Amino acid sequence: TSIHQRLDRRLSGFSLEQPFYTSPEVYALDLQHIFYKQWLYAVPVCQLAKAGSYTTLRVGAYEVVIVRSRDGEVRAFHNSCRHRGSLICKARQGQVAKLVCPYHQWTYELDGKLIWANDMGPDFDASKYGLKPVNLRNLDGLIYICLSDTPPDFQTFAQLARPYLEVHDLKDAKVAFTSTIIEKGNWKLVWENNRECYHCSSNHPALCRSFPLDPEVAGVGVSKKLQAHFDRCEAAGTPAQFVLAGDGQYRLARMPLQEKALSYTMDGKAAVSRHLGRVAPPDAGTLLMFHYPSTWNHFLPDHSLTFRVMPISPTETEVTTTWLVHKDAVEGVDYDLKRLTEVWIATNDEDREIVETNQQGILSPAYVPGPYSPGQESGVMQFVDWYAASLERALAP
Amino acid sequence: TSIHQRLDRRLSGFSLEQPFYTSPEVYALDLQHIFYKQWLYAVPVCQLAKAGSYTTLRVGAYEVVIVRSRDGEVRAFHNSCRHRGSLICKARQGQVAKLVCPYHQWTYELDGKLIWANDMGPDFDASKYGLKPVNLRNLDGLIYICLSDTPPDFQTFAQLARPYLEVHDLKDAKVAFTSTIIEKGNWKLVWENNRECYHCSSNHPALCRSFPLDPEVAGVGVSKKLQAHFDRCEAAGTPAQFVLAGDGQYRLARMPLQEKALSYTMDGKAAVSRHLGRVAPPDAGTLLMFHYPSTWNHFLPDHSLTFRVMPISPTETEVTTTWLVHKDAVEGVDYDLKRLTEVWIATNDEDREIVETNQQGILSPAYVPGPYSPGQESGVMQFVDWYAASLERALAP
Amino acid sequence: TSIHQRLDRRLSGFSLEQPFYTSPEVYALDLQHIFYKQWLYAVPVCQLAKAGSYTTLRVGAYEVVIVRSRDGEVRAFHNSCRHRGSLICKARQGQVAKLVCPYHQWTYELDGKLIWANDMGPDFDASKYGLKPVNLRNLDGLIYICLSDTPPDFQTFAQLARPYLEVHDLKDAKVAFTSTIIEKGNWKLVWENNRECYHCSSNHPALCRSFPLDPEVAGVGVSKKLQAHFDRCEAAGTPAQFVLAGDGQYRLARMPLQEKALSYTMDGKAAVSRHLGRVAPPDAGTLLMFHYPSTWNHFLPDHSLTFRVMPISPTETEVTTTWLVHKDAVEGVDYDLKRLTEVWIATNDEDREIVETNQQGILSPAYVPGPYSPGQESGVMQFVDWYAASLERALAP
Ligand code: PRO
Ligand code: PRO
Ligand code: PRO
Ligand code: FES
Ligand code: FES
Ligand code: FES
Ligand SMILES: [Fe+3]
Ligand SMILES: [Fe+3]
Ligand SMILES: [Fe+3]
Repeated sequence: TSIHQRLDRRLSGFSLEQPFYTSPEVYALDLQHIFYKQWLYAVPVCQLAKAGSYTTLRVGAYEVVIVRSRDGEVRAFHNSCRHRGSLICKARQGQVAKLVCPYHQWTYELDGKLIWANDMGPDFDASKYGLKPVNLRNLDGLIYICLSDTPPDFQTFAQLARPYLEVHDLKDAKVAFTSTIIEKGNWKLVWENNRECYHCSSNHPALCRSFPLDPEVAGVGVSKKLQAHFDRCEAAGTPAQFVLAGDGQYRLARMPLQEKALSYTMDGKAAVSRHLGRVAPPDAGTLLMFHYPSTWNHFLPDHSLTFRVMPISPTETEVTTTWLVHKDAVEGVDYDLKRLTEVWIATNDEDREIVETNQQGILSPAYVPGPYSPGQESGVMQFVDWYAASLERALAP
Repeated sequence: TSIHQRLDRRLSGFSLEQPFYTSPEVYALDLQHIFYKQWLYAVPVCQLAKAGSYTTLRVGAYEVVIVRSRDGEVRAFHNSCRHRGSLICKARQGQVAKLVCPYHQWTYELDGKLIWANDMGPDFDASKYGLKPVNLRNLDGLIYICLSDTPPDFQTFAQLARPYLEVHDLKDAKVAFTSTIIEKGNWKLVWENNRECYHCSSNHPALCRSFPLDPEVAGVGVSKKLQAHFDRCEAAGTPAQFVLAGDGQYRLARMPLQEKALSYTMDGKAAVSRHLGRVAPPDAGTLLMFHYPSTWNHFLPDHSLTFRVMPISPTETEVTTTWLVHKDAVEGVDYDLKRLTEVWIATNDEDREIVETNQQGILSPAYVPGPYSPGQESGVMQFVDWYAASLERALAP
Repeated sequence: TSIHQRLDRRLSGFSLEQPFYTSPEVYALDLQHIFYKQWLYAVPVCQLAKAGSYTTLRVGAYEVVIVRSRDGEVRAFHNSCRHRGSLICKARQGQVAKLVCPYHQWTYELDGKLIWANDMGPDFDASKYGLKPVNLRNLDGLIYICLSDTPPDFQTFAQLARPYLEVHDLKDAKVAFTSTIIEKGNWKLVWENNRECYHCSSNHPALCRSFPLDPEVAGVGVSKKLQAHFDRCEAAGTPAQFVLAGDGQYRLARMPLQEKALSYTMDGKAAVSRHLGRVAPPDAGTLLMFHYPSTWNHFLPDHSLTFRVMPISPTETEVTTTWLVHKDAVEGVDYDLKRLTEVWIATNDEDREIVETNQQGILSPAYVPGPYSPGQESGVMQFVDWYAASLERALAP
């Protein structure tokens, strides 16, 4: 049975046939046609504070390095020396004056240009051997990248998102904490787990203290209560109302939290007393933003969290959660690290366990697609449709 | 060279060509056509003492859960939720009132029926989404399962075995100890090592204290001495005589132990003073039972041992040894754990080492089939014939 | 794209296209057509001091055992029992009277002949089941082996090398220390790193104390200074001048060390005060010898080092460094272990890091061949040409 036959018979209301989650062949397609073609969230721009600042990340097999150039611009490059291929930047992050390959010291300017290569002979044209660039966008303090030489349109999304994101002043953030975990499940299982709160009341004690179980929230017809919340927000100049991509790729919405909760904390109060951004009112709740296939996000009035999904192998996915707070917020004074992070560290561990347990069942040959819940899992259906549709376009001659 | 060509030129008196032991392609065939089609030993029924008792096990990629239902029946099921596939029972064993998937709490009755699924909408037919059953037989206190929807005939074997097994009262046993090890050799190498005692006098000091080296014993024309033993047994009402399957799949025989030995112990005396079953005479020796591809077994007058062979990968096999004793036998009083187990724990470690060393040599491209010993390894020849024959039937259009 | 197309478009002055370094398909070809067909360095003969001495090693999947026979001859054999395939010698090295398989004790004489096999029946012809021999050459105290039944010509190389090697009296050495490491890079990346000192001044602080950075040295038109050194050597009866194989497979040359340095030590003085061999003058420098695909070597006046390259997987290579000193040299008296070894232990660690970092960049799909330095990396070009040419001959119908 071919991939085309599997996609042809796929019905929208059901989880995917086994190979989509477990086969190396579908993983190769997901990499080639999804992760290698769409725009991807990489890191907050505040990680590249000073010029010479760099951060590295792997995308599938690609080795990418992101650096802040001399001119103040942020640029991305393939982290592979044009000489014999070596990684140039081995550390996760750092600062340098120049990009100097540790092998033979071919030296690049922070804009990728090869400015010195020892003893290469008279016929060497350095202009042909600068670092290969990687398409990059700055989404209001959040760095996105695209590995395709023919990137899809980012602008529609950026323009739609700017109003919602700019009120968080992400450019003025610092990273208060980063958590990187590996979940032993296909990247799609990670997203499907993320696009429903069908599993929340049983699996997320801490999260449920502040994050609503309403399917309307964590999922994908605006109710009265919700529109009322949108209104308080927007009356205060804080964009809030539902926005969904034409093609399902992204969604933004500022949702209310559980009664009285202001933030993702055990007591429900703000985690940080010096807010990141100018969100109003204090109880504006959480701006949810997703953008397939790479990222979901929770921007709160006091602090923000980005999540980055990166594929490791058919049955492994790296999830990186970044807590953003105001750059002048002081740990121990303006916030407490444990108190800031504990809820989502626990929620993440609980999701990992769940995803991995899901994956283990799926690996049984007895596993067959099952029906998603119309009322609790329409967001899951929504993601799978976007996924299949994307896969089909890419596979079309 | 195809599998059909390899099987076509195979001569019975020789070990198999390399790929049978080391290739992923033969492993896939062994799983599909052997482990997924034949009956397999799973666990003693005494592990499912109370209703709501369950135990889980993996067979190849299949995730199986075995549970004792409300009606006192023992049933097996695919351990994959009909919603989105998750394992329902994560622990190795436990008790529950209901099968409740930890993901979204789809809840099943202990007979597999879906009795509650949250918010699935009016068009949801729970009768279509009960757990998938797994064929199950109870062989006189030993649970066997078959992953095929068209199971082979178990009854011929069961009827032949009942007389030999029933005198052990396995229904009244408890598990005194379980040992699970992984041997780094193809599952067939584990069986070939098991079907001869050609290697015993050099590799098994402890075992050799009580278990005879006679090829007639551990192997596959009844001598005088042996028939005499069969006779003492059967004169005492204890079935003993050789039984071999028409097609070689199974064999039963109650063999004498080394002079004076009554059990698998360092001193040769009984391990347990409260016997499991009603075997007579005291020196009835050991009932050997094998059933390809899953199990060999030693039932003694005082206690019994089952062994379960499960494939992990082309070059890994899980062997699970279960010591059964009478349910009222008291550890520290009626038997001593170390004394009960030490012989076969050591024998198992020694076999693991041997199998792994065998496998390592076999992985050399220089390895070619070699001649089995007619007198010491006819049981090995017997197993390989059953194996090849099984493979050929399954491959026949 | 086929291997033939990749080889067809390959230009000599560039590093290889990705799959040569990372694909399982090229790894299978390298094993089949290179490592399994060419002569390979195994161990110094002094490791087989006494009769019954043996040493074992893996070559790709092949399991080889090398033993010193009763007649004083050194022979090699496939380390797989002719019965059911088991390794016969499990230890890395040892002594035995006979080769006795630990499984069923089939017993071989040290020349491979099967002299005893228990109970194999009247139709058993032991003459058909002796250990399979492995072609073996003794290169003046260095044991080489060839896994092909139709070995290439070793004699041209041996005759060319004898004059250079014999003055080191390798037959009179002992192993003072062995270091085995795994580098996470393709075996070709290990060689390319070895065939240039383009990376030396930045990566090898210790080595650079005594080993010259002149490309003429570590690389592949004899300058005045160098010929002068050749002359001092050969005037003293010590062969020194450049020898390169017709087909690029091997090279020998006795190069001068850094000003005043006599050996690979932190202080530059001799490591051992009792010299191995009769090299003269004291500052004769280092005899470099390479032989693709298995070995590079540094023979100094006081002691010698062999390096053995063996493939582990597409992206892993085992490098084994052996320090040879005179058999009567006494540790703690005639040399200090740390002082003898520290330079090349560090150099090796530094190379491992470099190779692994090279490999990591290469695994990016963005990696493309790049230009080798004509003046610093002609030795690299030389190795890659030998490699491609070898691969092409072997692939020719
Ligand atoms: O339970 C969680 O953690 C995520 C939040 C959005 C939907 N599910
Ligand atoms: O040696 C052993 O442990 C097994 C027992 C039956 C044949 N070989
Ligand atoms: O740097 C090193 O260690 C090796 C020596 C020969 C060429 N490169
Ligand atoms: S690989 Fe970067 S300088 Fe050689
Ligand atoms: S997977 Fe079992 S309830 Fe959703
Ligand atoms: S495998 Fe060597 S004696 Fe049986
Ligand atoms: Fe969750
Ligand atoms: Fe055994
Ligand atoms: Fe080096």
